[PDB]
Amino acid sequence: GPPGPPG
Amino acid sequence: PPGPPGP
Amino acid sequence: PGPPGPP
Amino acid sequence: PPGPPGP
Amino acid sequence: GPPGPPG
Amino acid sequence: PGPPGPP
Repeated sequence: GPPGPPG
Repeated sequence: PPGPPGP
Repeated sequence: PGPPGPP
Repeated sequence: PPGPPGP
Repeated sequence: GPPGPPG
Repeated sequence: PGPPGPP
């Protein structure tokens, strides 16, 4: 899947 | 699925 | 799953 | 998430 | 995530 | 988490 959101 | 939030 | 997001 | 407040 | 606020 | 803010 795509990268996760910024922290 | 999308990856997890960053740190 | 995708990779973690950025900091 | 955003980082913590500075010192 | 982005930097935190000034202290 | 992001890094700490500045002093």
